[PDB]
Amino acid sequence: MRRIHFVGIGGAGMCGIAEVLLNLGYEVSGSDLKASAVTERLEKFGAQIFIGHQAENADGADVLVVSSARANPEVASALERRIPVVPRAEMLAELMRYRHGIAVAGTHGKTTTTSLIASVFAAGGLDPTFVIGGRLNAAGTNAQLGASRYLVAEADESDASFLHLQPMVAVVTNIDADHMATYGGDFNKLKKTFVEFLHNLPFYGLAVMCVDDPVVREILPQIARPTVTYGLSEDADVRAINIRQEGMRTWFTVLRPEREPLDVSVNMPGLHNVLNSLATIVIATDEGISDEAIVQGLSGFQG
Amino acid sequence: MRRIHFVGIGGAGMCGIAEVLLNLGYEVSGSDLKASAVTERLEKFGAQIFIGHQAENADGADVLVVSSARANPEVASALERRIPVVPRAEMLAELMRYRHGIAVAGTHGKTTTTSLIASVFAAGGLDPTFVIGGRLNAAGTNAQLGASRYLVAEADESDASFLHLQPMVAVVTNIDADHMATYGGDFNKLKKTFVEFLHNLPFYGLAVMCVDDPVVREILPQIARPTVTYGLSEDADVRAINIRQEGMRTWFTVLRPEREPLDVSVNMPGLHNVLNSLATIVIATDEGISDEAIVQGLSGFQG
Amino acid sequence: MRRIHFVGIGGAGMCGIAEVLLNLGYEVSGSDLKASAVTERLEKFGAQIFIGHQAENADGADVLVVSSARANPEVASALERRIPVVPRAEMLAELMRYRHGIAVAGTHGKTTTTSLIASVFAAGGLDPTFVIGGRLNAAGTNAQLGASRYLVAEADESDASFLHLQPMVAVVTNIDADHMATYGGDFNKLKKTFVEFLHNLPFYGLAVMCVDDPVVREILPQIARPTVTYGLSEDADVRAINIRQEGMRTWFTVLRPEREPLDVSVNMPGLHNVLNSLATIVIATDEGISDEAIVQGLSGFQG
Amino acid sequence: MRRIHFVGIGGAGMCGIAEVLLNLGYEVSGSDLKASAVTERLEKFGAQIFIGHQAENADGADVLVVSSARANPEVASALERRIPVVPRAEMLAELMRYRHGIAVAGTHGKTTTTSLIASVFAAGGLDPTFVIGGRLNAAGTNAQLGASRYLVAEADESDASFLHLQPMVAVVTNIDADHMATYGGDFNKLKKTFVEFLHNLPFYGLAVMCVDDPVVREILPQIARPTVTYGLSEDADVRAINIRQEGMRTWFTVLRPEREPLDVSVNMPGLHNVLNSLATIVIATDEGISDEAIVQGLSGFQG
Ligand SMILES: Cn1nc(Nc2nc(N[C@@H](COC(=O)NCCN)c3ccccc3)nc3[nH]ncc23)cc1C(C)(C)C
Ligand SMILES: Cn1nc(Nc2nc(N[C@@H](COC(=O)NCCN)c3ccccc3)nc3[nH]ncc23)cc1C(C)(C)C
Ligand SMILES: Cn1nc(Nc2nc(N[C@@H](COC(=O)NCCN)c3ccccc3)nc3[nH]ncc23)cc1C(C)(C)C
Ligand SMILES: Cn1nc(Nc2nc(N[C@@H](COC(=O)NCCN)c3ccccc3)nc3[nH]ncc23)cc1C(C)(C)C
Repeated sequence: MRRIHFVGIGGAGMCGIAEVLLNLGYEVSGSDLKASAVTERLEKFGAQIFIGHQAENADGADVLVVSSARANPEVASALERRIPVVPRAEMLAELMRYRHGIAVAGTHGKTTTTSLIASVFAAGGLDPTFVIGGRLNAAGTNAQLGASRYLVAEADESDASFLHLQPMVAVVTNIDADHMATYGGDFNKLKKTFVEFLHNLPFYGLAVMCVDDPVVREILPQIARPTVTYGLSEDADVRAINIRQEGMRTWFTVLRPEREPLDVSVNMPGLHNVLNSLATIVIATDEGISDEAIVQGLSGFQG
Repeated sequence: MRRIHFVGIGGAGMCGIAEVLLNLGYEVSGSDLKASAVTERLEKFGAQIFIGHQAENADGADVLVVSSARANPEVASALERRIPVVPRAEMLAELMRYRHGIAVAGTHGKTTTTSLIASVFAAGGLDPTFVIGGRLNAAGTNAQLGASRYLVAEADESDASFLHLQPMVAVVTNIDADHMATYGGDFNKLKKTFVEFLHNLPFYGLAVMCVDDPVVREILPQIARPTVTYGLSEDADVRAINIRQEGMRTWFTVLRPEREPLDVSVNMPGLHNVLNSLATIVIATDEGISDEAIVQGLSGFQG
Repeated sequence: MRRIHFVGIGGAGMCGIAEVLLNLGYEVSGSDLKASAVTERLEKFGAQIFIGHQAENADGADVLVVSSARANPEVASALERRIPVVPRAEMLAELMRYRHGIAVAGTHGKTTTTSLIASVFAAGGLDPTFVIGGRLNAAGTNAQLGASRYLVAEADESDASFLHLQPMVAVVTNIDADHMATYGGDFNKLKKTFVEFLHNLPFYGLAVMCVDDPVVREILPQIARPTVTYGLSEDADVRAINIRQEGMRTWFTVLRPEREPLDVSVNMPGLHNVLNSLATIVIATDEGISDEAIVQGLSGFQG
Repeated sequence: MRRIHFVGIGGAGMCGIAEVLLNLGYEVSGSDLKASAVTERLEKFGAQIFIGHQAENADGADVLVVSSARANPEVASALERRIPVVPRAEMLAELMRYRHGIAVAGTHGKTTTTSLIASVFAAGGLDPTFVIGGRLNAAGTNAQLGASRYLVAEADESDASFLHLQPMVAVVTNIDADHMATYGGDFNKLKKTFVEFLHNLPFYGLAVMCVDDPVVREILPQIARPTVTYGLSEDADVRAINIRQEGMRTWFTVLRPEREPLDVSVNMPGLHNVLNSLATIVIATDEGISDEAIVQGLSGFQG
């Protein structure tokens, strides 16, 4: 397959995916009801844009991507012609197969942790593409989305594509019951899904686990993958101690195996943001990012 | 992770995996009770071999691989130091991430279809590594296992690693009830697992589906991946007609989209071996392999 | 080789090379007489910085890079231990082996053509790294130098590394006599060097030749590589017609094989800048860049 | 460029090159006066074969390869259409760009040293493709030529493509005056060409230098590339001592930096074959090949 066709390519969750696929070297086409600066930018980058929906817009497409949600003549034409029609969320999840993917999973804290990771990686000069709220970003980037080696993405356990993400590194911030309905209303089935998620890591991958959560601590011995734990717990690999405040800024000292203690600060209050920073610190440490870029990335994040 | 340690590296299912990891560039060590030509070959290829089991043999290992079978001192030492221990079957499934993987799934016909695929690819000069019965082979190869771009492997729905295979192409020969116990004794759960398996294909991947099976035909509209169907069914993409016998040899004409009809023969009787050949023909055609190599591989496979 | 050591890493021509090697994944160290924001940025990205020159700074280095120009104790230590010491210009030329290299050669017009190419590639979202005056740039980049797939570099026939560049695409704007002394004061030897330079392209490479120059036209039949010619000559593949001025802006229509005529403008006068733009248009066209990015890149270049 | 057309593809020096290009994924066509088993094998592997020479055989070709030397209508058609026509030897030299290239240079000993290297790499399971006498081989291979990661080739200083080889590792066995005519009949110009040859290595490359030759010893300080020296000289990095005979077999002890002494034997007499063996040992050691494979590769080479 070489040509991907987006139905509604100007949508806020669609244009970013099309831009990465252009960056990856694919032929990209898309239709929309109105030309916009979004479709003009995509066209400048090589996308073929159709205004209006008609069956012929899907001619030649190898796969269709359709908006979160079917009588549409492009879709109907693709089905009758046995062209696969994939939902937006699946194509988004698939982008991780082309990059060094960092999946930020857990029921709470994904958005902040993803942003903190992006901020530290940016401070180290790596310009990562990142996914928050289903939207691809690259902060102040001067390039097509997806240009960086790194893709940092929220992994939502309620998303149909959860068990199809192929990350190199995965965080589990915590395991709550918000999305029990996704798994038959059974919290134990939800827990097993996190184990299966972590087993999509390759044996050389890394699982970053918050052991302050008793549910994470419970599934920890089932993860037959390399693991680094973090939290305030005395037995966490990467720990925060001596937590203090100076204004709206929280300071703490981070302990890491075989490293000197490092003082960091973060511009947001609450232990949950200390934990989000610890997760970030584990990932940046494992990736080899300097202490200065870590301090700069955490300290400069607004919110 | 860089050093993989095999406990019982001389085993028939272990030595092949160790050889591929050596071919992939990893540090490989392994212990065994007896030195043999198998451990000498692994040592010639760069493995570090220990005879006898003692805890120190696992020093420095980043991951342990243990036989489909825990009091062992190397295992106990690895657990105490939080080194992941993965079963033989899981490391085997993981090899597909490094290669152009062809997963031959289905309840019946996996062994023959894999062998025919290997035989056709071999005839085209591609020397594939292939997995039948959990043993890695490359036929008459003059090289380390895994040297080819291609890895062709049986994908068994009863294997715990089934949903962790990451193939480029997947066959489903048929869906039977043999392994219902793996899925709570529920055939409908078993069917859903084949759908989830096919969704591990990337959007550019290929699903090769035998539509003569009513169960395969049922799940076909759920496969949101590129698909080629085969069988004797009049509506299959790739079909066999004019089936005849001349000795113990079965002849038939294969019809393929946008190709002229091609006469082939196979040295085994029964419509099930026609179907095994059709699956092979679909995969070889999609890979660009010549008619000559297809004819030669199929006719030259003994049994 | 894994550790590269720069003697005088803070210099304006050294820091850029060190940053790209960091981006490529190498261990990079460097010494300098004074810490500066340049060395602090390099340290943030993973460089090990030494202040002051002492023999031990070179310990562990696999290669040393020294500034354009031996009594230095780091150099002397490396020579005594048979570590290679490569000049800045050679390490710079070597960066092209890791990227899609575009070598802008010719006696005149290298700086402007390199800048125009970078500007058009930037407009297409490709954020190229480019080398003008021996200095690596990525204009308004949010990343380490070298992050882009593309490296656009002046290729100076007076540089000792000229015949060691390994580009994917090479321009020859013109062949003048400025640097005859490099070649024994013999213009015919200088012409032969341009032929040998173009033969460092791979057979899949591209030579972009300005046939308005009679010297380029002379060596053209000797280039056994894919070639696209440009200029005002009636027989050029890519030509400029209908040249006009409106202010300090020059307008013209570009003819390209199998394309519709395209109107462009450039914010600098003179036929030499029409030619610089034609070279840029040939490279952008062959790389697949849209007409809109070409028009925007050329029109937005100040000077 | 994607389609390469061979004029005389069945010739002994052409078919091997076409097979590697097929293995690399290119479209390959070729013409010849007679069908043979050689053209049938190429056709089985995906080559398009034309019988007879007519201009139309060159249609669609991006480059033509012609045997070791124009009235041919395919050549004339290509020249008239500005399709590059490259000689067999230049395309052969270019294959090294796709592989881990080992260039065996020096006036004497190239054929034996190449065969010994290939023999040792084969014993280590690497099935290398190698070039002796302008012919591509892979010994008893079950695969297309070029399938291995490694390409081992004689580098002849009289070959027009000498300074266009892009090896990762280069041997210089000795520098004699046989080919002074290639270099204006000036031995000093010949010496300088070997220096330029070694500078085509990248800074991470390796030069393997026989310092028993005083000419090699003379140019050694000009090689600003990683270097390992070998020979009987007391100051060589890798040395042979205790040379003895047992039958028609020559035994000696090889000393290597930071390794225990290793006894090896070879089936051919003369110090020149000790030197050919030392060169092989340097390359195999640097590539990480086990002592067992070295001993087996050297001991099993017939002659
Ligand atoms: C923006 N933001 N960022 C967060 N980040 C994390 N929050 C949690 N935990 C939550 C409590 O949630 C559980 O403990 N629920 C599972 C019980 N099995 C929490 C709340 C307060 C203090 C400490 C912990 N742990 C984490 N570890 N690493 C990262 C991380 C949390 C939030 C909001 C709740 C404000 C949305
Ligand atoms: C060695 N070998 N190779 C085989 N190959 C295939 N056998 C089947 N089918 C089985 C019947 O099994 C079902 O149909 N069961 C599922 C019902 N939902 C079958 C049996 C006889 C004739 C036709 C089909 N279909 C296929 N398609 N492509 C490949 C393939 C089969 C076997 C043995 C049974 C001898 C072990
Ligand atoms: C900034 N800038 N940019 C330039 N760009 C190019 N200038 C030339 N030619 C030079 C004349 O130089 C020769 O023709 N000398 C070789 C004779 N064998 C030229 C001068 C005036 C008008 C037209 C051509 N041709 C080219 N082709 N593509 C690009 C290109 C030139 C210059 C300066 C001279 C102002 C430094
Ligand atoms: C098959 N075969 N294999 C060979 N291998 C090597 N032969 C040489 N040397 C040649 C003498 O040649 C010079 O010394 N000429 C340069 C003077 N500046 C030589 C001859 C006899 C004993 C020792 C050295 N040195 C080497 N180093 N590594 C490899 C290597 C040589 C030969 C034949 C001559 C029989 C063709």
